[PDB]
Amino acid sequence: MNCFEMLRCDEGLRLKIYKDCEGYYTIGIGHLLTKSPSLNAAKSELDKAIGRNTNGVITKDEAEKLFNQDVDAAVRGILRNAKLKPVYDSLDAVRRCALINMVFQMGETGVAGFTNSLRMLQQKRWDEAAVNLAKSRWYNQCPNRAKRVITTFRTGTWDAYKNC
Repeated sequence: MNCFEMLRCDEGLRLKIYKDCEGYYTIGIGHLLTKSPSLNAAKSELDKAIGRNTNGVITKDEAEKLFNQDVDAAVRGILRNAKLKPVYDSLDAVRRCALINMVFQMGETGVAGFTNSLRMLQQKRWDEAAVNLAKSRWYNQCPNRAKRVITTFRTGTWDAYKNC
């Protein structure tokens, strides 16, 4: 399993606009369209992002395209963030995927705010990190997904995605 697979397992795939666990209009494989509460805005965003009049629906390849760009964008923000880069560099392959997962979902600035967890991960205090992450709002809003991501940081295995 790799980072992409991990992501695909958590985000799934939708060809029509829907709202994630965060309550935002999203499409394809975890593609955030807008933080705005208006469908019209998301619709606009969609077309803009696509380059054509989608009228609310996209194609599977279109999704795939957005996804590659979104993953690239997650890796890019980590690498450039002074709070994330060192964490990232210090983790093993599987745990790096969990960090990308968080970034992809919440953004560079969101993750960058989990100061203590970040430190704990970097110091290999896996159980401490886990407890800490579970205290967030993120966990209350997207518990299934968050548990999965958390188990990964705690164990460093793919156990949570084994049935995917």
